[PDB]
Amino acid sequence: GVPGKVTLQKDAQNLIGISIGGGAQYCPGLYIVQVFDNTPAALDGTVAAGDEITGVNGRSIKGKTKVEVAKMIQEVKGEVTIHYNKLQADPKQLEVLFNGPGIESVKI
Repeated sequence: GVPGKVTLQKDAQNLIGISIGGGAQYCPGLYIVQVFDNTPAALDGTVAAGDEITGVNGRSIKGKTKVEVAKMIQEVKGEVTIHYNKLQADPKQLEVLFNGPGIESVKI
């Protein structure tokens, strides 16, 4: 329904296993587009496609572009904690609308 935190460790390839993004038009927010099955985020299973990424390691990401945020996460050595809003909307539709087209995302 609402926000939370989830701290995940990066795998051997420096990856949590999510693709953070959003569409082209102006949007105040970044969104988990896709979770990859063989990855720490998937094994943890707290987060889902649809959820909003609101912060990284106790630091809000509001204003930052998809790449800046990916950089921040790519740069954290070891464990990374991800601040999110688990959205209310039926999560299939949150995943369906985020399927495309013209959804730009960065994989981390």
